[PDB]
Amino acid sequence: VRRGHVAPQNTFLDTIIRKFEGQSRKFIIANARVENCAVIYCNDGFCELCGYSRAEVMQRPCTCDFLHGPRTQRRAAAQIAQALLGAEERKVEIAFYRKDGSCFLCLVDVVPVKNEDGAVIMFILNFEVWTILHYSPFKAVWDWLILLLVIYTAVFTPYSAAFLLPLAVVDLIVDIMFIVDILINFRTTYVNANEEVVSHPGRIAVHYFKGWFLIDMVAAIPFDLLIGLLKTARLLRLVRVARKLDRYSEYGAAVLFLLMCTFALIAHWLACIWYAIGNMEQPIGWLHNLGDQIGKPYGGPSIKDKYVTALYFTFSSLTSVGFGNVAPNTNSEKIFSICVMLIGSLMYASIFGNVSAIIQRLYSGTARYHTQMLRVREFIRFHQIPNPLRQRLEEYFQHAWSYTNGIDMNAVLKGFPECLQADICLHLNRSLLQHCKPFRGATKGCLRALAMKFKTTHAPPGDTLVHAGDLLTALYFISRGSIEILRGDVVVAILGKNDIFGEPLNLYARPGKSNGDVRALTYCDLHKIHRDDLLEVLDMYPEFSDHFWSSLEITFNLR
Amino acid sequence: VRRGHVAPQNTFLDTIIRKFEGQSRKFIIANARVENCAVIYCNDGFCELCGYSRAEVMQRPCTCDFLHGPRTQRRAAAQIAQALLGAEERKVEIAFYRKDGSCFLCLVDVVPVKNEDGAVIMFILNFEVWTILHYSPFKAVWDWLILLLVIYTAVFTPYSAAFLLPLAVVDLIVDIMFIVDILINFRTTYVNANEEVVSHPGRIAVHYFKGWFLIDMVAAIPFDLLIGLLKTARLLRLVRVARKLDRYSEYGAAVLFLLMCTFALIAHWLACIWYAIGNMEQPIGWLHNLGDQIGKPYGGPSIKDKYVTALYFTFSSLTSVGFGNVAPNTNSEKIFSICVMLIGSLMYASIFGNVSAIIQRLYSGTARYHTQMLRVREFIRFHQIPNPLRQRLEEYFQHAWSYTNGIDMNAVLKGFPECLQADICLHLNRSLLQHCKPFRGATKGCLRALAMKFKTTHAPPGDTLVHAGDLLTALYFISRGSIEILRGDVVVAILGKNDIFGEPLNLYARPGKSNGDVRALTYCDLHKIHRDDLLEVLDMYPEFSDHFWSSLEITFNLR
Amino acid sequence: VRRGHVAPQNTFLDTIIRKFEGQSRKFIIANARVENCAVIYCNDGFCELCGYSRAEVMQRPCTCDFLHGPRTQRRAAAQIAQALLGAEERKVEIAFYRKDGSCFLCLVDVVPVKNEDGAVIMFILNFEVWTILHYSPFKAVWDWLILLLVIYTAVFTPYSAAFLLPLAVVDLIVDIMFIVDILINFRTTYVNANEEVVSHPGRIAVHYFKGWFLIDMVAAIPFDLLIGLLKTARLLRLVRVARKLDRYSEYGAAVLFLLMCTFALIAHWLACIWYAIGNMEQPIGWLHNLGDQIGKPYGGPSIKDKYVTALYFTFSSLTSVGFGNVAPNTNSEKIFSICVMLIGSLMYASIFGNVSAIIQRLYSGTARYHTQMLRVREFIRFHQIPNPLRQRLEEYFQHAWSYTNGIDMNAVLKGFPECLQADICLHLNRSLLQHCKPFRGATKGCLRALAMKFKTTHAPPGDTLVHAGDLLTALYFISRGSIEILRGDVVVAILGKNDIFGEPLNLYARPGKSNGDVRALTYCDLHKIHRDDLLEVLDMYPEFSDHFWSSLEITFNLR
Repeated sequence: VRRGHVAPQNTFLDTIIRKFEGQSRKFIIANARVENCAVIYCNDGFCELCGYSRAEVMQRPCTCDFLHGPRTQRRAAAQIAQALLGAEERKVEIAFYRKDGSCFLCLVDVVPVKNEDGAVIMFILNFEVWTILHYSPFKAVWDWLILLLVIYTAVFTPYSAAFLLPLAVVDLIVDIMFIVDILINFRTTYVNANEEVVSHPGRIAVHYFKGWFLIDMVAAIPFDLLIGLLKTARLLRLVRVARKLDRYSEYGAAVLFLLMCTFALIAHWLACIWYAIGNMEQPIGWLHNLGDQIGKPYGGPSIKDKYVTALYFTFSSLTSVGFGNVAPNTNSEKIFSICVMLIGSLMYASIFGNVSAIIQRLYSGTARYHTQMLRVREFIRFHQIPNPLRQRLEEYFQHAWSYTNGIDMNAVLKGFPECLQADICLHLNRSLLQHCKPFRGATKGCLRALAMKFKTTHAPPGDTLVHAGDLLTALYFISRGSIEILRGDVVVAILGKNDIFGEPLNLYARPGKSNGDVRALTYCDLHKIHRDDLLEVLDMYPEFSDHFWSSLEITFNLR
Repeated sequence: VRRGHVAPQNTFLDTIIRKFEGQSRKFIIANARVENCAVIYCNDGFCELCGYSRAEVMQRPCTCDFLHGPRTQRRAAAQIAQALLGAEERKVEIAFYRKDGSCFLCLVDVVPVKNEDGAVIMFILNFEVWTILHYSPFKAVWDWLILLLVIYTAVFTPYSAAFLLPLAVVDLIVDIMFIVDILINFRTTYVNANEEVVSHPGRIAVHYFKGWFLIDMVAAIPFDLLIGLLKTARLLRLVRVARKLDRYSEYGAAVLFLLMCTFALIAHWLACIWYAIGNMEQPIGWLHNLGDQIGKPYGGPSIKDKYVTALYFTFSSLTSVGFGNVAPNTNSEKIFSICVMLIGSLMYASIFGNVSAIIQRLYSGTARYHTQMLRVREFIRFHQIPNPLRQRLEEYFQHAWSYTNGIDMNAVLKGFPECLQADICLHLNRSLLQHCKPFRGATKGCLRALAMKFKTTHAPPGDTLVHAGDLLTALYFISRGSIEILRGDVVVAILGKNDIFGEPLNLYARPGKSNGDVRALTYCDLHKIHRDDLLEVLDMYPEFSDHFWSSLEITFNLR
Repeated sequence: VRRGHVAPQNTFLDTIIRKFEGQSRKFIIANARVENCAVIYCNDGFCELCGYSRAEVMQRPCTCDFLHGPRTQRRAAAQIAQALLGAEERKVEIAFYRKDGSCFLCLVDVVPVKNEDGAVIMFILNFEVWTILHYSPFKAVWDWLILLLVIYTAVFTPYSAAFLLPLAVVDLIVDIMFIVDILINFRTTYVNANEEVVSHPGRIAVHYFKGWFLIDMVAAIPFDLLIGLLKTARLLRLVRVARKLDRYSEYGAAVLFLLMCTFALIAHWLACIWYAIGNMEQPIGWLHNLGDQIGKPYGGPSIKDKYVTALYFTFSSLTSVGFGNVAPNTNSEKIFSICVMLIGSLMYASIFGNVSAIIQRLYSGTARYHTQMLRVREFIRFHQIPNPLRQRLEEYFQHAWSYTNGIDMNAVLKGFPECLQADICLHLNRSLLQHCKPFRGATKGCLRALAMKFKTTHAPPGDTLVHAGDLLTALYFISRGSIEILRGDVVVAILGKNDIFGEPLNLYARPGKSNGDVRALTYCDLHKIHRDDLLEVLDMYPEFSDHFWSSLEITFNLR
C-alpha cells in the first residue's frame, strides 16, 4: 500500500518563498539559531537590486556591512540590529549602495516569522523603493469487510432481479453499511502524487467531488415510492473494488482467491440472464425442453432447478466443455451462446492464463531451484565428480539456496543509489559496527564507506576457508558461531563471537603469507573485506586511521 | 510508420559523378564558395592520367600550378582562370606535365554547373586526348476508413453469395470508393529501401505496375452483363490490408481489436459455407434435423434462424466447446467438421496464443512491477528490515518505477552510436547547457562530451544525498525544486533553481572533504558528474577550461 | 536427497564451552599434543578476571608465567605442571596477580578431559574465589515400494467404499506393511536443519511425536468390531508421499509419471462419487437414462458398466471434452458437474501447464540447441559465409555443444566461493598437477591459485591454434590426443601426451614472437594459461619459483 512521506519541519520555508514570489517581492532570509544570524536564501529580485550573486551574499550576517556606504546614516545602523533583538514589522528608513556603487531610495521591511513553538526562528527582510487515518488496523481489515458485502450485493441482487417476480431484514443492513462507507470516506486521509499526505476537513471534501463520489453517490439510493430494475444501481457498488485495486495484491494466495471467486460471478450473471431469456419469450424453447427432462409440463417447474440448470449451462458454455443436456435452439437462445462462446474463449485464455502463471509465480523459488539443480546434476555427469566433493557441492548449494531463498544479493542494490545502498549494508552489518571497540570513535561517513565493501560470507560445518601458504587478502570478523584454527591436524585455537583474525597492514606494507588453516563447527556467521578495499578508505580519514589500528586488537597475526 | 529521410541538397553531386563515371570520363570537381576555389573530388581516371594520389591533389586551387611545365604556354594560363570568372563550355587547348614529367596531347573541357538557385555553385573539368503525401492527416485516418469498408464488403458479400438465391444503393457506394482508392494510389508517395522518398508522376506509375495493382485491379470490376459467383472478386479487396500491415500496429488496444474482429469473419465464412452444404444436397441431413427442433417441415424454415444456427455451429466447432444441438451426419457434413476441428485446433492455439500474450504485453509495465516488488518483499523478510528504513525502500522504489515506468535508462542507449547518444543526453540536459552562464562560450564538441557523463538523479522529500565528512566526488547542478543545507540540525542555507554546489577543482587538486548535509523538500530535479569525469574532458579543451572556471560561480565551496 | 554432513571430531569442544557457559564459569582450555601445551580458548569471564584480551593470553603455555607475582608461592608452581603430567580433579590453592597488579583469593580447578580413545587430549582450568540409515540401498527403493502400495490402497478402497454394499487376503497384506512402516520409522535416521545427522533411540522418538506420526497412527487402525465408512482412514495413507516429496524429483521421466498417474486417481474418486449420487437418490435420473442406452430396466444393470460409464463421464467432464452420452439432469447431478467443471478448468490449466513445461524441461538441451543454431544460420545468411569457413563454424559448434551439452562453464562457478571453485578446477585438471614433474614439490596453496587460471580448451582435427608471427601469450600443456607442428607445409614435429610447448619467461622477460604453426589430428585435450596470469602467481612463491623453472622442461622454445 502506497503511503507518502510526511512533510519535514522546514517545508513551510518553501511556501513562504512561493508566497513572496507571488507578490513579485525582493527579499532575503536569515536564521536565528546560527552564530551571527547569517543569510540562508535570497531570490533573484535581490540579486538584480544590488548586483551580487547568491554565492557572494550567502554566509554573511543580516546586518550586512557591505550594504553600508557614504549616504547610509550611522543612527539607524542600530535600527537594523535591535529588530533582530526586538522583533516587529517596521520599515527601516535608509538608502544603500550597490556593488559598483549607486544611491537608491530603498526601504527595509523587517519581519520576524514565528511558528507554532512560539519562538524567534527565522527573519525575513522584504524591500521596496476527531481524526482518521488510511493505513490503520481499523481501515486495513475494513476494506476486506467492504469487499465481502460488495460480493454479497453483486450476487444476491441478480437473484432478486430475475427470480422474484430473514432475507428482507438482512439485505437492508448491507444498504446502511454503504451509507456508513460514504461518511467514513470524508474524514479519512488520501495520497496525492505531489502532496504525500493531506488532512483535516477543509481540504479533503474538494478532492472527493470530481473523483469517485458521483458513481458511489448512486450506490446509496434505496427509494421506496413494483419494477425491481430500480435495484440495478446496487451492481455499481462493485466499482468500490476497482478504485482500491492496489490494496488486493499483498498476499500470493489472496490474488488467486479473487480471480477464482469473480469467475463464479461472471457465470452467475449469465445464468440469471439465460433464465431471463426463457421467461420473456412465450408465444419449443429450452425451458419446455427442460420440462421433458424432469416431468413437469403446463402448473410449473421447480425454482431451485431453474437456477442450477442455467448456471450449469453457462459454466459448460464458458468453460468450453460443451455437454448439450441444455443447449440453445431459438434465435435469441443461440445469440446468447455466441456471446458466451466468444467471451468464454476470451476469458478462458485471459483469466486462466494469469492463474496458470500465478501458481508458478507463487512457487517461484522452488521453480528456479530445480533449474539450478539440473545445471549441477548435468555438471556432475559432464565432469564426473567423486563422492568427497559430491557432498560439498550439494550441501553448499542446498545451504546457499535454503538460506538466501535463491535471491541475488547485489542485484537488488544496483537500482538504489549509493547513499541508501550503504544504509542497507549498515542495517545488515549493525552487529559489528555498533558493538565493537574501534568503530565507536568514528564519523558517519566512515561507517557508510566501510559498510559498502563488507561481504557477509556464510560458512557451514567443516568448510576450509583459507589454508597454510595462501595470501591473506581479506581480514575477517566473526559475529556468531564457533570457528577453529588448525595446522598439520592439531587444534591450535578456537574462536567464538566478536573476534578478529588476519594480519595488520602497517608492519609489512605487503601481501603477507598465511600461517595455518581455519574451519567452522556450527553454521557460523562472519564478515569479510580486502587489503586494497580497506586502505583506500582508511587513507581518506587520516585522523581516524590512527585511532583504528591502535584500538583494534587482532586475536591472530598469521605469518 | 516508416518514412525515409529526404535527400540532402548536395546529393546531386553523387549523380553527376555517377553520370561521368558512365562515360568512362577523366575529371575533377572544384567549389566556388571556398576561398581560392580548391578541388573537392577527383575520379580514378585523373589519378591514372597524372600519377598523383587523391590526398596530394586535394585542397589545391583548380588553376593547378603543378600542371604547368616547359611546354605549357603562358597565354592560355589566363584561359584557365577567366572561365572561373566567365563561365562557359570551352575546350582549353594546351598540353600538361605528369608527376615524373611527360608531354601528352590533353584538352580541358571546362564546365560551370548551375542548379535551381541560378548561381555559380560548382565547377567541373572533363579531360580528353497538385501533389499528395503518404504520412498526412488526410491519408492517416483514410487507411482506417478503407479498412472499415473492406470489412463491410468481406462480410456482407458472403451474405449475398449464399442466402440471396436500402441495401441495393448503399453497396454500390462502396464499389465507387475502391475505384477512388486506385486513382489516389497513383499521386501518393511511396518509400523504396534505397530511395527514401520519390515524387511526381513520371516515376510513381512504374512502381505501381508489378507490385500490388494487378490484384487490386480485379477488385474494381463490377460488370452488369444471374450467377452471383461473379462477386467473389470482392473478397480480394481484403488484400489491401495485408499490403499495409505495418500501419495497424501503433496502439496496444488496436492490435487486439483486429485479431478479435477477424476471428468473427473466419466463423462468418464457415457459417455461410456450412449453409451452402445444406442447400446443395437434396435427394435426413442437418437442415431437416433443424426442421424438427423448430417445427417447420416441407413450405420452408426461417432465414434468420439458418444464418444464426450455422454461425452457432461453426463457433461451437472452432472454439472447441462442442455442444451438439446442431452437428454433422452425412459424408460431406462430417468432412466440414473435420476441416473446422483441424483449423480450429490450429487457430485456437495460434490466434489466442497471441491474444493471451497481448494482454500481458499491454500491461507489461505492471507485470514486471509485481516481480520486482516480490524481490523487495522477499528481501525485507530475508533480512528483517525495520520501519524507518522500510519506508525509504518502498517510497523510493515506488517513486522510481512510477516516474521511469520501470524502464532501463542506459540499456536503450547501448544500441545507438556515441554521436546520437550525446544528442539524446543533450535533449534531456538542455535546461542546464543552454540557460546557464559558463556553457555559452563553448564549441559543439565540448557540449556532447560533457552531456555523455551527466547523470539525471532524482531526489524525493527528505532524502539525504551527501553527509558531513564524506568525499565530494560529484559536482551537482540544481535544475528544479527546492534543496536545503544543514549541519547539526540547524538550517544553514536553501537553494531553489539553476544553482550549483560542490567544490572547485583548481585550488586543492585533491579529493576534498565535505562540510555539511544536503536534503530535498519537493520532488526536486538535479544533475551529477564526477571529479575524474570532468577533468578528463576539460584538459582536452585548454582554451575553454580558462573560460569555464572563471565564469562558473559555485554557491557553496564545501570544506 | 538432502543428507547433512557428519560432525567433525572436535565438535565436542563446542558443547563443553556451551556447558561451562551455562554454569557462569570462568576458565581456559589448553591442548596436550602441541609443543609446550599452550592455550586454545578462553571465555569472557577469564578476560574480566585478569584484564588481558584473547590475543594477548593466547599462544602461551598453561603454566602461565604472567599469572605469577609476589604473593604466588614457589612450592605449588610445580603443582600447576605435575597435573599436566599426573591428571586429576584438584583445586590448586594459590593467589595470582592481574594485569595492573592486584591480590585476589582465586582457586584453580584443574581438569584433564578424556574422550573415547582413552588418552590425555585436552586440559581445562575452571576458576572460583542394530542400527538403520536413511540414504541406503534398502531405504532408497523401499520408498518407491511404499508409494506403490499407497496407490494400491488409495484406488482400491474407493472401489470397496462405493460398489461393495483372492482380494480378501491380499488387501490384509498391505495393512501389515503400514504397521511395518511405523516400526521402521523409529530406528531410521533423520536430518534436522541444525543437527545434520542424529542417531540412536534416546533422541529419535521425541522428534517422531509432534511431526507426522499422529496422522500416520490413524492409518494403522483396522478394527473388526457393517458400515464401510470406517475404511476412509486408509485414504490418509496418501499423506506419506506428501511428507517425502523431495525424494520423488530425481529423474526427469519419473516426475511426469507421478503427475500423469495421479490425474487418473482424481478421476477415479470422482467416478466413485458420481456413482454414489445415483445410488442414494431413489424416489428420471442418469442411471435410468443409462438403463435405456443399454436395455436393462427394473432386476438391475451391470457393475462393470457402472464404473466405466462414471469414469468416462468424469474424464469427459474434467478433460473439458464434453460429449453428453452421460450427463447431469437432477439438482444434485448438476451440482457435481459444476464442481467437476470448476476443478477441471483449474486442473487442466494447473497440472498440464506443468506437464507442458516438463517435456520442454526434459528436452531442455535440444531446445536451446535449435535457438543457438538459428542464430548461426541467420549469421551465415546475414554475412554470406563461404564453404571453407562454413564447415569450421558448423563442426566447431556441433563439437562444442555435443561435448559440453550447451552448458556454461564459468556461470556455475560464480555462485561458489573461491576455495571450492579451486577445488572444482583441481578435480578437472588433476591429470596435469599430480602426474607431471615440476608440480610435485609444491604446497597446497600453489596448486589452487594455479588451478583457478587454467582453461581446458578442446581442439578438433585440423584446428590451427597459433600461427607463425603471433605473440605466444599462453603456455600450453597437452594431456591427451596427438598434436603436430608445421611451418611452410612441412612436418617439423609431433607431440603425444603429457607434453609442453610455448616459451620460457626468464630469458626474454618480454612478449616473444612465435616460430611456426600447430594443428591437431585426433579430438585432442589440452590446457592453457597466460604470461601475465602465471607470473602474478609465481612471484608470490619465490622459493617455489626456482624449483619450477629448473625442473620444468619445455619440448619447444618457439622464436
